Amino acid sequence: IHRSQPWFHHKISRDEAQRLIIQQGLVDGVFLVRDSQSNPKTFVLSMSHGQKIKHFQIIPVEDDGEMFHTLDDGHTRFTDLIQLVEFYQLNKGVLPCKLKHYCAR
Amino acid sequence: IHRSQPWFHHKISRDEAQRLIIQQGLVDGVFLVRDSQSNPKTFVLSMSHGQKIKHFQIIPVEDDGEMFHTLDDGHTRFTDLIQLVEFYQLNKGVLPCKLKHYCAR
Repeated sequence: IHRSQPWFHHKISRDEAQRLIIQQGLVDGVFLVRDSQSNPKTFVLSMSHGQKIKHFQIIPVEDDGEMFHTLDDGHTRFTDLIQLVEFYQLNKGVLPCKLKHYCAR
Repeated sequence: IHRSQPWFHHKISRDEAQRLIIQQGLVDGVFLVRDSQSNPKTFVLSMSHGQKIKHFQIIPVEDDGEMFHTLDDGHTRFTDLIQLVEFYQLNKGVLPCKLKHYCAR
């Protein structure tokens, strides 16, 4: 379902993701989400902050027969990537800063 | 937009909200959201926990020309009530427990 979102970049490499973020001038909050390069399939949040690029693995966690997505070891859970992104666009949580400007697909 | 959600009860009184929650057997997590009885219009989250009913005011807060909704003095912000509810259904935050079972409209 997240495949339709403008901030999701279907399977680009880490280097490619970094190139894009870097070419935005390393402004805090620039970001994008992409598919994991490793298997099983999880997801990765790539963003810039403090003139550096940070990657956060988005993993699936279970609880009472249900699976959720998280990037802070389950302390903050989400049903899908859309809910997770829109949450982090307004609240930084464990992130160095909020998700302010997504890279264009 | 939240007006369509099954957990939102358009303008019922506090007593009515408590009657409904109480008649569910005071199970932790039972809840509902309703319009504020006071003006200006804000919103109220009514839920049961520990055999008691708790009401949390959902207020609007501003930041950089934008308005958000919150129930913890802006520490956790949301664009609308739907995002706020779906977040609290999975994460308790400052609430005594998660929003588990909404009362039927």
